[PDB]
Amino acid sequence: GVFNYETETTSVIPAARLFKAFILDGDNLFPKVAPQAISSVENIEGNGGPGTIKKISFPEGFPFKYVKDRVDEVDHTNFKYNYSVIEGGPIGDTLEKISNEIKIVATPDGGSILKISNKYHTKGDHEVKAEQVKASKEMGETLLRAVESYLLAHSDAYN
Ligand SMILES: C[N+](C)(CCCS(=O)(=O)[O-])Cc1ccccc1
Repeated sequence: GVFNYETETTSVIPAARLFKAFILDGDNLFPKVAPQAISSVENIEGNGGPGTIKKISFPEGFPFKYVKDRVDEVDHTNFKYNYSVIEGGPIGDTLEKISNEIKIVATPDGGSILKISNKYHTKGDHEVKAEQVKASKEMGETLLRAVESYLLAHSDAYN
């Protein structure tokens, strides 16, 4: 079955710019700005739309070695990005896939809000733990903060 988790966070960066950097240039930025969270991102197949497979490797000493993520949808208008964890890490005989949905909304102050949905699909019913969910949210925040800091510091980047 499916376990559904939703979380929200804010950014000081406008939605369009953040979407261009944090979502659309993730393969490039994550290992550059957050090397202690993501060691590399390899494009396995595809040119960046639905079905594109990427292999995300974690640094030495992390709980997991790598995950394979697949792009599900990319909406450039409404800054929505759906992707699934499809192999590696938590995926195996207890968890088939994690489907994720990220939407970035502009706020009046010039910042943005990110709305994050994570659906865990389980082999029958292997209870997804609060600690797996925390770890996921934390890694996303670490990633978001490293990118945010790079965009604050490099005003020419992603205009
Ligand atoms: C995984 N991201 C979409 C970041 C998600 C963080 S969050 O859960 O705080 O929204 C980026 C990503 C990068 C490369 C490939 C596929 C996805």
